[PDB]
Amino acid sequence: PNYKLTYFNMRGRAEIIRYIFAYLDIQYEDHRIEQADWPEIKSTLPFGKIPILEVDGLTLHQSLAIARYLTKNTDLAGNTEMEQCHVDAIVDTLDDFMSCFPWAEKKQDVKEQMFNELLTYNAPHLMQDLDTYLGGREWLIGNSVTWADFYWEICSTTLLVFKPDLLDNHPRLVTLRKKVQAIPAVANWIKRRPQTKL
Amino acid sequence: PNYKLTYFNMRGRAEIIRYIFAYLDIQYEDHRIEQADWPEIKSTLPFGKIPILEVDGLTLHQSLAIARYLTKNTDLAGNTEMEQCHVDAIVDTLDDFMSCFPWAEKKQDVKEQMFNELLTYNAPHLMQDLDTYLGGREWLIGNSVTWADFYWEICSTTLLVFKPDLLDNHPRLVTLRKKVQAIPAVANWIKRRPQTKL
Ligand SMILES: N[C@@H](CCC(=O)N[C@@H](CS)C(=O)NCC(=O)O)C(=O)O
Ligand SMILES: N[C@@H](CCC(=O)N[C@@H](CS)C(=O)NCC(=O)O)C(=O)O
Ligand SMILES: O=[N+]([O-])c1ccc(-c2cc[nH]n2)cc1
Repeated sequence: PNYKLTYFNMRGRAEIIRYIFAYLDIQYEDHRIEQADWPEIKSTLPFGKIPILEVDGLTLHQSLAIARYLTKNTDLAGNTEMEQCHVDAIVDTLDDFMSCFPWAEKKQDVKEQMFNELLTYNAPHLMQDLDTYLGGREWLIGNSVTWADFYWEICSTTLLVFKPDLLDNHPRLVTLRKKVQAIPAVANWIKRRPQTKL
Repeated sequence: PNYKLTYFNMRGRAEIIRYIFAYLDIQYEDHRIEQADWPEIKSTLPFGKIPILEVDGLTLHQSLAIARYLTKNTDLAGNTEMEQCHVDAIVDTLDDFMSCFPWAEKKQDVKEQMFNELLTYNAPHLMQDLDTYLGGREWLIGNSVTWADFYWEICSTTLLVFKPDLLDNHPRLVTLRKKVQAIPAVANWIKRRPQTKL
């Protein structure tokens, strides 16, 4: 199929889709827009938000809805309906936390203060929950990589930009990040992707 | 399997799971806890949030992850891979909006203000988006009911508690709620369920 991904020049909410395409060896057009192109694109969209994915001309929206759709019938989704449930739940837990951050806050001091509170209290709590959920296992769910591990690596990459020592007491979570990054298709993608802060 | 759902005594985030059990005619224990006993149960949970669904000796978490699991390979899932994506995307759009509400805000004045703002300034646009998206179809996705229709009915019910006039300019959206409420299994549940505000 002919896939076209639209988002800003940023990892952000589209990166999970980008990892999935890379891993599954699926070709797509990685369309990145500048704000000036947005108002016009936005007006054409039923829900006015990005990312969107156009599949043979038909437009899909909601990044995680799209990610799940792409992993359909692949090992990345989870090996059973039960494992798929754990995969979806871990993804949701991570998304719930990332949504706490005031990404669009215009008062720089308020943004800094909120980021700091979230990274001092909430983040370490979640890291301990994640660390114990993973235990000494290889991947978050089951015995092979799933898009939940991808989402962990992606979310943590963003959190580390703001609190570099966040995983300093969580070597098992660091090890999970390294295992995802070392998957050849992922390693390749990380090397060639546009470099952006977020 | 033996199902035990744990949540507060309210529709809230567990209601979608309750409609799914009803529709699929699956018996389950509808466990509802009092606030005072929550801190104790929270301490034993891998991620400290509810609802949770215990299936056999397994605990599951994240309401939508559970809803997705229970509807997989049932007539409540989309009819094609792409329809499944649209089902997930409409649910996520509704969820994104409902999760913006500060349900756990202890400062009453701050809470009411945020509620009023979201209901007055944001809710009408979501209604516009959903109305346009539905167009003239019978259901949100495809030619038959999906759990996205259930979620729409559930979310709108709560929104109408706070803003009764929300659907005055959207008869097609009122018609959809009525269609969902007309489904025998759903009608039966709406009639017999504990009648709570939220
Ligand atoms: N949960 C949705 C969120 C969509 C969303 O909030 N997108 C943002 C960009 S990260 C957006 O388009 N907001 C700016 C705007 O629409 O004007 C998803 O993952 O796709
Ligand atoms: N995204 C999660 C949200 C779960 C959630 O935030 N539940 C609330 C109750 S509505 C909760 O457990 N909060 C009480 C607490 O965290 O102490 C889901 O859909 O299940
Ligand atoms: O009254 N509540 O406490 C409450 C909490 C959450 C929701 C919710 C979140 C996403 N969908 N529905 C609805 C009601």
